[PDB]
Amino acid sequence: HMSHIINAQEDYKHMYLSVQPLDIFCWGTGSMCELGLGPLAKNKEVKRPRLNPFLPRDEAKIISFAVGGMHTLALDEESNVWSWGCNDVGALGRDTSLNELESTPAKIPRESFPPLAEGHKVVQLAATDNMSCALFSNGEVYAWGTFRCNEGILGFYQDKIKIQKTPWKVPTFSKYNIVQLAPGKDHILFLDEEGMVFAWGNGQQNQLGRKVMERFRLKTLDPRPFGLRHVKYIASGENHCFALTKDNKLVSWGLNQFGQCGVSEDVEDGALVTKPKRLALPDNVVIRSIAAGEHHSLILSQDGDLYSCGRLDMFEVGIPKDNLPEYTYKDVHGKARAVPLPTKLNNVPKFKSVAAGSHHSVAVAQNGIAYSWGFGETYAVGLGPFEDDTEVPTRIKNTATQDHNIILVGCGGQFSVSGGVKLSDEDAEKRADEMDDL
Repeated sequence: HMSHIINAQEDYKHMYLSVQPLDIFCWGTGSMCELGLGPLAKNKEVKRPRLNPFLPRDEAKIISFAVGGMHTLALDEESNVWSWGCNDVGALGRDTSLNELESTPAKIPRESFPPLAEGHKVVQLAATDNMSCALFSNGEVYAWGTFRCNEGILGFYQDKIKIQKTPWKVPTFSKYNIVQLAPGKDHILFLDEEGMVFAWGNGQQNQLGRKVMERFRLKTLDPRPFGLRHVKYIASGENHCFALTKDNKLVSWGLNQFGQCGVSEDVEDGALVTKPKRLALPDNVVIRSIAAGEHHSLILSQDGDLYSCGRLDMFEVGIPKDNLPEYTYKDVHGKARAVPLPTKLNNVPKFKSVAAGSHHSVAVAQNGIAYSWGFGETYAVGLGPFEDDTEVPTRIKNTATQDHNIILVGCGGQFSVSGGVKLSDEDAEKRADEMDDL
């Protein structure tokens, strides 16, 4: 086909799939098996990017991954789905009955995904805190795990499934193919070919784009639109969300108590953005991608400039004190808590991709060097044996990755994951020489 189609799955592949198989690196805190570096106690806290030996580039051949709150999914060349992390509510989609099976990356049985036998492939993975999703090249969505809420388990699908332990076909909810996923903490967004957005999961923070009264929370626990149309790109923080329209207008909704939605100078406790609201951005800026955590958001332009907004308590926004703008929110005690409008970061390289976990972030410079900042106590920034928060984007330099071209990054609650390829000796020396001279 129809004339309503504005999106194709191909439009997103550069963001998600690497052409080359990747060395996978993991770091931060893995007390709940998040690091996927196996069962040993020494390997549940890792302060610098560590090459993951369970995902060797020449055999596992990982080409994509999606990092959730407490678990990760990865995709290989033959479209097998690998998982590791916390399986307490089925998120790994495989039998795991640190726990060795949970802390060791392994494949979900191929039979668990019927489209694979038909020659279809996964084009995107998505992981929330407690749920997992795979989008297939034929528009089908497989999902597993559950959604939690403030007080416990909400459920998985309507009042029919509480916890889904194996991949499960989500009943069709559009006349168009699904083209993109955006996972939050306990909700997930879907985008279809015509630009309609659907939301599924917990809704206590208005993340579903509609108010849901208590007694309808299970009756309506399935992907549903909410009047948001003409969208070409979706992204999600934990409890807030972003949509970019065909006409280059960026809107946000959901949790906004730190101004993470970037819509207003006014910062107020318990604030929720109910109807999607436009972010003001200079006319110059074309949006490439967005990453968001619990209380901050990161907006990357096509030119490589990064705009941040939201919380400042753990340096989430990565703006140094002596450059905080005049619209910085200060509380009654005079402490700067938030930067509620998107604010361009200065004195940084141009970035090509960005990822955000709960209170930390990792961005990749055009030259393939990763930069991190934010909350430091769990070492998710991978900057070594220092607990203090990192104020501005800071180069990750360690033996394991110093000569790698970093291609993909992702972040969870207390940890981060990257994928890269070794530079040739020639290219590695050239980049090293370039970086040393500045």
